[PDB]
Amino acid sequence: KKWLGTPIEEMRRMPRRLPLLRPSANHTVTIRVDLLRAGEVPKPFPTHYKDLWDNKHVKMPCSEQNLYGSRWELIQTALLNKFTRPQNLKDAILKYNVAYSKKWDFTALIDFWDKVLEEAEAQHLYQSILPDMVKIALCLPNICTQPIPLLAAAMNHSITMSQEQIASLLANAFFCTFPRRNAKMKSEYSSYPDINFNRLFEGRSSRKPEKLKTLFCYFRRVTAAAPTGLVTFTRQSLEDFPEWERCEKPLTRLHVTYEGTIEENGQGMLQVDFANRFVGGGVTSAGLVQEEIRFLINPELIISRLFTEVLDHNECLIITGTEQYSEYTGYAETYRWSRSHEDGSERDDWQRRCTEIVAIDALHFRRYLDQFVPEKMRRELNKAYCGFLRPGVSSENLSAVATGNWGCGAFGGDARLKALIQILAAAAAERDVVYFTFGDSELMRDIYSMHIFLTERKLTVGDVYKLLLRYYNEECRNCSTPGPDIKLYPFIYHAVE
Ligand SMILES: Cn1c(=S)c2c(ncn2CCNC(=O)NS(C)(=O)=O)n(C)c1=O
Repeated sequence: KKWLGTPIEEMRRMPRRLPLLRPSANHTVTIRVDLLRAGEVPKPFPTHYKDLWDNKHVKMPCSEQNLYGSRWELIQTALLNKFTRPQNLKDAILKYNVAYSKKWDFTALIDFWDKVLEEAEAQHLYQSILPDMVKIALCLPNICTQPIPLLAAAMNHSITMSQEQIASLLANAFFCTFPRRNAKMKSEYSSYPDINFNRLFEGRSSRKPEKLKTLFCYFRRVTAAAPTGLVTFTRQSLEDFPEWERCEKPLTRLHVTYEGTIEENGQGMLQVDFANRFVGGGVTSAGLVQEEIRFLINPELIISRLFTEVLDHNECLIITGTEQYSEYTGYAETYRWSRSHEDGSERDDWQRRCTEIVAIDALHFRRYLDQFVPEKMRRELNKAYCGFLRPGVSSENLSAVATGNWGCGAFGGDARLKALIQILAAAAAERDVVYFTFGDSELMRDIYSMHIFLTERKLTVGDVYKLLLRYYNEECRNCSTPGPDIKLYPFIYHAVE
């Protein structure tokens, strides 16, 4: 069978009652809520640009305090020039980035324009797409009129902004205009991800043309017709975590399948981003696995890098309303942009697409057995729990979690352990689980078998967590070999039976 467990049709999904959208101490809203109307471009609030240049807000490229002379005036002069050759664009970007003229490589940008694109596609790029991108970038002070707070470590805070505002900001990131975000050995913003796109232009990987095609598809779409909706970014930091060994909650339902993807088959569900602690990972440099792919096909995710500080162990980032602009095939070395995608998601009463994504970063384990250490299992349980918990929401109102082999592959996670950890965390948060094994049918069967075994025997979250502690002590703590003598799921079956 291609899937096992509860039919996916029985899982809860959004949208199938939001309070009034309003700014407050914990919610920054950058549009006029009284004028928010379906199918209409939102109006920025306030009407006139207001600047904050300090350690708690984004340092805007258009700030009168962005100096070198006015850097914004220099950016305008540099970018309001005809581009007919890729060198023209490199020279323009470097005019206001002189210190990086010998450090930043533009080989991928030159190769994309001169060596990947046919003549007609290159002419379209420099006659239409790039000039339109410049104009929306330079419109920033009329679009993004309200200071954007940094979502700093330990802040529980939300930002709601328009897709149009995000497009203006991302066009600035493409042209590398955000100040104080470039130095390798920086103090300010050292705990924040890269935002400027300069590393997208470097090197000769065959992945870069696919990344550029995916992003130019977005830029062509949102400069041609302004998107009309909103996106919310919420940093969530929890302090009260379950006492996992004493948790009496039962397991929830499971649908597990080796076909499908989180973003296509988990529509309306809480979609997990297998995130780097610097959210978005290598999206605008070299990475191209699950997180980077999602950030490329839903580029509004990328702007989280402008204002989201690196995630601590008890935090996540929740993004609601991003739109899918591209379809793709493959991943990593086989990733290819396929075509433009028309997103058919409904919008909620805040005009946000009904798409909710949570970024939770797994640990990277240099040694396979490290992840069975109780502190490390508890860390991952609490990270998933923070990503799944919605304080103040009834369980009947929570969609299923759509996830998969979180932290596996490069970070060395054990898929069978990580699956059970997510099942326990979802159970504690009172959510069902939809698990995509991405081609691995044996893993599907194994996860299903363990899940049904535990539920039919009515084991609680705590019952299972104590079995994980026993596995560590019996098979991992005093193991001198890189691998344990008995695997986790066999151990659990034997211990219970
Ligand atoms: C879209 N999509 C992808 S592409 C994927 C996936 N499961 C594996 N992949 C391939 C990328 N491989 C990694 O991402 N390994 S990892 C944990 O990120 O470090 N699912 C569930 C998915 O929906």
